[PDB]
Amino acid sequence: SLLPVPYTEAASLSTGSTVTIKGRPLAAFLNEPYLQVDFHTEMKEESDIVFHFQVCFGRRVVMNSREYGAWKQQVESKNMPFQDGQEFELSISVLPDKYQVMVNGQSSYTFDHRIKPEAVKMVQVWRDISLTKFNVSY
Amino acid sequence: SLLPVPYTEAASLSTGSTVTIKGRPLAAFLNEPYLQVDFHTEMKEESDIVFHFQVCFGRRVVMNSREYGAWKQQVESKNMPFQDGQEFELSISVLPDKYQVMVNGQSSYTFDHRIKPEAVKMVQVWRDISLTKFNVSY
Repeated sequence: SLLPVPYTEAASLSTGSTVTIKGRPLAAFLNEPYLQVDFHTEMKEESDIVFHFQVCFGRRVVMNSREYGAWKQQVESKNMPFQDGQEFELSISVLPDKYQVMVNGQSSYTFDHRIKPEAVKMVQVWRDISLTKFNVSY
Repeated sequence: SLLPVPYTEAASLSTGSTVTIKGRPLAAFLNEPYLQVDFHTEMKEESDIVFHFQVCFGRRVVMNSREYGAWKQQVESKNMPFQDGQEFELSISVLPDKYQVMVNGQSSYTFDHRIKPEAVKMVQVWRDISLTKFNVSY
């Protein structure tokens, strides 16, 4: 649909920032489409990742950071508020100590800061979704 | 210290969830500082409270719910594992039938569910403490 995917936007984040995404999986959950949101330290896609958020729709969510090119300690959640076949609204809020991920208005995942959010210069949203909205507060 | 107080975080809870808090009273126990933790049904602070936990340090703990704006049956405990002048670690675990409150690793209070924990959308931690950690499992 509307926005290009992979979607890449320059961004600056601090406590009180919110990243809001509206989109739809490109396949039924039976086919395990993915969604990924990465907060990068530079505009280059190979740059380090302060917060990596990867949904396997209907299955699991994994979160991590990529530091000096290496994946760090993976965290996994089986919480799956996303609904098969439906548009979703995803909000990622920068709190003092963590990111909070809201899905369709419900707190669903958190991830403690491993690197200050001020290190972020770019956000990438990609994999098996269409995207109609991407917004960062300033 | 670290986190803002009053502290408000969106939250979702179910059986197996744990809310962990680390903090310190702002006054000696002789001055009866308070600590309060409220599990709310909405983000608004005037919303109903599924679980209200109020410590008068050195004195007593009261627990209650607030339903349709009205306080219900208050429960009181004189158990006081909190130590004068010291940092505390408070864990609130959602069990099938009740909340279990651990203080510094010891089971200290329980409160039977009056409303399903799935009704919770927000947690507020406030009154006479400083806060260095707040975490919800997902």
